[PDB]
Amino acid sequence: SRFGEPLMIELSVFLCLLGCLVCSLWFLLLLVIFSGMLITHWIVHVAVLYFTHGLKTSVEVFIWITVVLATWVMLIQTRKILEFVTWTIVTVLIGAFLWLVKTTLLKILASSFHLNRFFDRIQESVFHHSVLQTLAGAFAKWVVKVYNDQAALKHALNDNKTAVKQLNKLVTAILIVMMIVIWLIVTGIATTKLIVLLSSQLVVAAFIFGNTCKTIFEAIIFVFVMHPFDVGDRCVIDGNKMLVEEMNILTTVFLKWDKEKVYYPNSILCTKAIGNFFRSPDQGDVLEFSVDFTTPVLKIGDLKDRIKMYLEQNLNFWHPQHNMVVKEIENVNKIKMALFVNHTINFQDFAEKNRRRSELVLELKKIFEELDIKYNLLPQEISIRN
Ligand SMILES: CCCCCCCCCCCCCCCC(=O)O
Repeated sequence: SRFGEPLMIELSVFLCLLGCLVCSLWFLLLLVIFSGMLITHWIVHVAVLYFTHGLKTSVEVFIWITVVLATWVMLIQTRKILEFVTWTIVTVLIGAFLWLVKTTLLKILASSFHLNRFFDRIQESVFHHSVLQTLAGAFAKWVVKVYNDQAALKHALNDNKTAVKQLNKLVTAILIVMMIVIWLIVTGIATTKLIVLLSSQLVVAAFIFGNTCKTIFEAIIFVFVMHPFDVGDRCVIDGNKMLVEEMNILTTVFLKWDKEKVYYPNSILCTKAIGNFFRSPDQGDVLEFSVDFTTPVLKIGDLKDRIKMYLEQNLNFWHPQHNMVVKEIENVNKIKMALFVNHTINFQDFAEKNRRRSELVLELKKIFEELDIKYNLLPQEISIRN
């Protein structure tokens, strides 16, 4: 596991000049320009940071084609051949448009997923590594924590890139297919019988792949929009405290307290209430106990006072705020009580939580012995027959 483990190449400038040289008069000059008009788009782009760098090339294609179609329209059985060509160009532009849309949406999703959530953890990681580099020119525990946190960020970053690439493949594939169909029908190539068969194929597919498409969509919303947890977070699902090992579109992989690896479908996880200790504020806890009904109220008062002193001597573990609650009188034999305390940590480090609680439980033991707090069973009257 990742967590829990024990020459032509640069001839474009020249090519562009050669293309310009192609005409100096007349009507076909725009058509000729199209052959190397990409250079013009590149220059326009130069003339025109995450989105900018990632999208400029998609924009260039879109506008490039737009111009080619516009000049084509204004340029002019060759009669039917040209109708065909015109529509082919239109289809190509539609394709580029959709391409641009697709790219944009994935860039938004991919970026906002992390940029608006853990920017600050990245900066903390950089800081500590700068410090380690400087130092090189409980210390060891600190050093290990710094490396483990960096690894966690690397894993989150890689899983996001992977998930986005998977989305990219699904969308690209459907986009390509629909563009083929669009081309065939707008150009007039497909005939009536072909339209009928394509129509049927789509309808049938709509049923077959219906649940699949819905499931993927819901999984995307769960993972990227709701985002109840990240990689490495300790989460609670139906009472199971589990560490998130990996996130994917269809599944989330978790490690149980005993490090069993669990594959948990997102289509199910989407309907559950999910806890997240990593994202929690300092967490609290409870120690329940019972005392005899005859315990003097003064000993109850001494118990409260002794507990307060303990907690105040250990402020690295406990917040000063606590409550002692008397809850119930059972028969006239038992008083049920509970101690409510506040930890100075959240429970991402579960073992540390238990160690601190364990000491508090032993302190309670000690206080009861010193104050002579006891619990007795009710007496039983016996009658003897011979
Ligand atoms: C149902 C159509 C495909 C869905 C999109 C591609 C896969 C999305 C990611 C899900 C996890 C599959 C890849 C990891 C498999 C493994 O554990 O080796």
